[PDB]
Amino acid sequence: ANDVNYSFDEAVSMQQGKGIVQTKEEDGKFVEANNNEIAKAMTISHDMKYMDITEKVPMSESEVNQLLKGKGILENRGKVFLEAQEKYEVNVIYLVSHALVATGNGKSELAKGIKDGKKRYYNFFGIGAFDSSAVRSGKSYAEKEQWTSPDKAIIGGAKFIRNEYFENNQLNLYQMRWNPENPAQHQYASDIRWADKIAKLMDKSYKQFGIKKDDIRQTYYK
Ligand SMILES: CC(=O)N[C@@H]1[C@@H](O[C@H](C)C(=O)O)[C@H](O[C@@H]2O[C@H](CO)[C@@H](O)[C@H](O)[C@H]2NC(C)=O)[C@@H](CO)O[C@H]1O
Ligand SMILES: [Cl-]
Ligand SMILES: [Cl-]
Ligand SMILES: [Cl-]
Ligand SMILES: [Cl-]
Ligand SMILES: [Cl-]
Ligand SMILES: [Cl-]
Ligand SMILES: [Cl-]
Ligand SMILES: [Cl-]
Ligand SMILES: [Cl-]
Ligand SMILES: [Cl-]
Ligand SMILES: [Cl-]
Ligand SMILES: [Cl-]
Ligand SMILES: [Cl-]
Ligand SMILES: [Cl-]
Repeated sequence: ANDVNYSFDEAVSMQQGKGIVQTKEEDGKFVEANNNEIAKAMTISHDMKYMDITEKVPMSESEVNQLLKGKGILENRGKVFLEAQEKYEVNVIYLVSHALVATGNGKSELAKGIKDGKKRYYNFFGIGAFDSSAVRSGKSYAEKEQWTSPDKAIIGGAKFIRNEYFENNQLNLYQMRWNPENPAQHQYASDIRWADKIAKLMDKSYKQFGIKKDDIRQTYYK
């Protein structure tokens, strides 16, 4: 179980490698992050981003629906978020928080899906290519997996996170974002503050319901 493979400096050089997309929000839009910004963002500073999200939390449907109140297309879908938690062993507070970041609090125009013929495809976790061209050409994960409803996008997103990240030993946000076992490969997002945004919402929800934190991992680099 020895997944500590690289020094921090080695990992930084890899994250700064040729063509690797690393972005930051500036003047209201996303721009490429510079080398210093990338390095700063990946620095370990001790802690929601380091918490194991493969452990479930005791949240009832009513509690999850409280989190989802006023969240657009996600409102009143707490039953299904909990279906996903139990089927796939995925922390439901994490799952909600991720969906809220990825969909603009459930209110973005993209969160309402992409039409293709008689069907509409939904994607609430930023998974794969998700625009009209990718849906038309058929080179969209959401279309491939037939996420033809919001509920199917909630379940399927969870299934994807479990099967592709959690089963790959990327068990916390930091690992999902920066894959320290194999730096610069298989990273969930280009936004250098992706983990911080999800972690902030998670912490608020933990403190709202009095939830206890699961295991926090400290060490990633030689
Ligand atoms: C969840 C997702 O789709 N995230 C995008 C991410 O893809 C990850 C790795 C995934 O499919 O789970 C994507 O990362 C690149 O993906 C291409 C394959 O499409 C790879 O060839 C690259 O090596 C990946 N790069 C890294 C650094 O992992 C990124 C690209 O910016 O976008 C994420 O939204
Ligand atoms: Cl480059
Ligand atoms: Cl990339
Ligand atoms: Cl309930
Ligand atoms: Cl929008
Ligand atoms: Cl995302
Ligand atoms: Cl895709
Ligand atoms: Cl992609
Ligand atoms: Cl639905
Ligand atoms: Cl990759
Ligand atoms: Cl990997
Ligand atoms: Cl981070
Ligand atoms: Cl506090
Ligand atoms: Cl608890
Ligand atoms: Cl470390």
